[PDB]
Amino acid sequence: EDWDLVQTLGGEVQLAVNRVTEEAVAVKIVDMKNIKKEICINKMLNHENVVKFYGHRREGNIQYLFLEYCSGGELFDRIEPDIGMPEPDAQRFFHQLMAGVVYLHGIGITHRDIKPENLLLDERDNLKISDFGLATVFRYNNRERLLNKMCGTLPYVAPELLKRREFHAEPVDVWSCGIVLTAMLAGELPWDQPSDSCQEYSDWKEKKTYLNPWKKIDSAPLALLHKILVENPSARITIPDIKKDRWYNKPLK
Ligand SMILES: CCCC[C@H](Sc1nc2ccccc2c(=O)n1-c1cccc(Cl)c1)C(=O)N1CCC[C@]2(CCCNC2)C1
Repeated sequence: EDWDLVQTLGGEVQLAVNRVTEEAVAVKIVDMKNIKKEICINKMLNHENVVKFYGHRREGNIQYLFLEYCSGGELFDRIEPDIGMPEPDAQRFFHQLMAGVVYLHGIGITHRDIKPENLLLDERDNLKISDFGLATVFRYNNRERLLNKMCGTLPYVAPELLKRREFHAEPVDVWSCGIVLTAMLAGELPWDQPSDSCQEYSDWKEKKTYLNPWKKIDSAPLALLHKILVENPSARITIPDIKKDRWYNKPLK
């Protein structure tokens, strides 16, 4: 037995390999010099579309998180700039993304930073939601708490987060999944940020779909995107309804 730190995956994250079994695991080194909540949240998780948590180890000042190694890399690296990826592949990743998000929201957890860098792939190209450093509990004892903290990455963040003092957690993760779908299908992010001062975002609200990235997207998935990227979070489509959408259920090969 004994693990070797073979290389840098991305503190930092190193790839550890068992000297006997040759089994691998990602080790996240968190120089505490987030983390507490991240370990806590990780302990509650167990789902095939969420990066597995093996355990942790303080060992002084460097906190060590032991996480599932995803040999396929980041979804981010499967997206060709300006092109996207084949629709069938994007749909399968999107189905898997919704499976992971339904699970998280089911146990009252919001990820808050969904984007392709945080969606990793295993050996069989199964999507795994990664990094719970920004995650939080939005439901406890069956009572929902509204969020107010600015968390996320601008291009993927929901507009309410920039405009409202308080907002529901779930539609924010739905929105970020819609920007991920756009990136998969167009190899392009639609706007720097979702604010009226951003020309691209204003054009979308005025339905100028003849512009990029929308023009590269087929009408069926674009119809789903019209339901997800709705400014008013109360009017935005919910996950159960996304799962009933026409494109979501279209057979593709
Ligand atoms: C068409 C080729 C350009 C594609 C780039 S892709 C991109 N832009 C980013 C811009 C800001 C932050 C992160 C990214 C990023 O991760 N990607 C990125 C790169 C590769 C893969 C992935 Cl998933 C993301 C893009 O969408 N924009 C940069 C150029 C101008 C924008 C303005 C908004 C309207 N679309 C074009 C945004």
